[PDB]
Amino acid sequence: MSKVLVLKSSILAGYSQSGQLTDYFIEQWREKHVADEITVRDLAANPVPVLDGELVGAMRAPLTPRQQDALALSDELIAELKAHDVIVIAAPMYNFNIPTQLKNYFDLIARAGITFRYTEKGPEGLVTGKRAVVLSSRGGIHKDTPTDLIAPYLKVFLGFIGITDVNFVFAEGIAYGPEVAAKAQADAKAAIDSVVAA
Amino acid sequence: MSKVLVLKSSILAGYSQSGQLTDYFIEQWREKHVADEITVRDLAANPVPVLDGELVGAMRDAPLTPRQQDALALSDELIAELKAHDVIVIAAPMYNFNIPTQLKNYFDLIARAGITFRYTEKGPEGLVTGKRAVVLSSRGGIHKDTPTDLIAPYLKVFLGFIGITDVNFVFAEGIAYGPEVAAKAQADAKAAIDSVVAA
Ligand SMILES: Cc1cc2nc3c(=O)[nH]c(=O)nc-3n(C[C@H](O)[C@H](O)[C@H](O)COP(=O)(O)O)c2cc1C
Ligand SMILES: Cc1cc2nc3c(=O)[nH]c(=O)nc-3n(C[C@H](O)[C@H](O)[C@H](O)COP(=O)(O)O)c2cc1C
Repeated sequence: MSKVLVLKSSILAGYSQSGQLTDYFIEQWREKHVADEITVRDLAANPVPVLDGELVGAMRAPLTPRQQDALALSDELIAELKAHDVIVIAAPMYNFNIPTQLKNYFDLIARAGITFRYTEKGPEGLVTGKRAVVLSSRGGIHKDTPTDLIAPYLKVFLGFIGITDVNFVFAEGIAYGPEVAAKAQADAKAAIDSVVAA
Repeated sequence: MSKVLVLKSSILAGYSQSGQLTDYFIEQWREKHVADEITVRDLAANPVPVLDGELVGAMRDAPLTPRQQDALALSDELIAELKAHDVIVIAAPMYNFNIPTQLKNYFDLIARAGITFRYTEKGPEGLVTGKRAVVLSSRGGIHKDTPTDLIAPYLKVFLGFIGITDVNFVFAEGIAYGPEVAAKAQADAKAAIDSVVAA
């Protein structure tokens, strides 16, 4: 049995394209693995705080309740990530970057000695053995163009903490009409079917 | 006479590497252009809110909630400020392979359809024109021109979209390798800054 962790980050709630893709992933995964446990963390519904001077200080004198709470949340998020086998991440493109909702999550899980460390061989990620799937929706078409810096960035960040097995699924041209959008979702769903079947 | 807008984003206050670079930039600009006015907005000291579902609604009628009203007023303020200056200095250190969230929130409030960019018969076009931008980016490690630096290309893409195509990049890398290496990195960065100021 595998445990699947789904991280939603869209700020569009019910109208989220990436959220619709994560729902499809969950639907298909539950159908294939009826015993698998799925945990969903909606980073928009339940926001993670912005990494500021006070919080970064906490992650490395007495701590204020705010700092204590943020540290506890960081621990929770990290423990949750390490406890699951399949990590599904919704990462749509907002102003050429990922949603701040997801960025805040990354800023709290990237911690020296906890999710990565340095050895005789150099930097080594500590979140091992995971299978990750990135579901990224975009209004325009950026894949394989100089304007898509989020896919490369996600690969680098995830790799740094140890998640190197990352499948990227894209749904682009969403803002170019119901036809283009519909075909984008269909090809993304086909991509998800492949991941689920793998 | 030119008006310089300096955007600070480090969360390290007085220990900020990028902050120290922006201070040098300011010091040098004041030396070479004694009549220019400098405006500084510290995005850590005076934080911009996170773009959430409610706030994005504020930027496009349906009545706005009190929070959306404030967010819209802030967006207008930030945009008016950006358009009112000639030289835009942006501190953009690398935090977990991305820029600081403090700066990202600022970007999310200044990117507005019909105000900082629009669509014409020529396609998308930025509305923040005639600007000279200078990015000051410090890193603990060394990433320039490698696959681990996605911030430089991202900044060029974002700024260009709103119209700022004239962008100079200044890097200070290897800060995490000790005081000796950091000093040389700071020294080279200051030399690059001198050239931008003298241009
Ligand atoms: C605040 C905001 C900023 C956006 N910025 C961009 C952008 O820079 N480029 C692009 O192609 N689409 C952009 N979009 C369009 C979205 O990427 C597209 O609608 C995506 O499918 C939305 O996914 P969502 O439901 O998952 O979060 C933006 C949408 C919002 C709400
Ligand atoms: C939360 C946080 C994340 C960081 N992430 C990275 C990173 O991914 N790569 C790197 O080379 N340095 C990284 N650094 C090191 C900084 O880039 C370096 O110390 C920089 O000079 C800090 O500038 P600051 O005072 O200007 O904002 C990080 C520092 C902090 C506080």
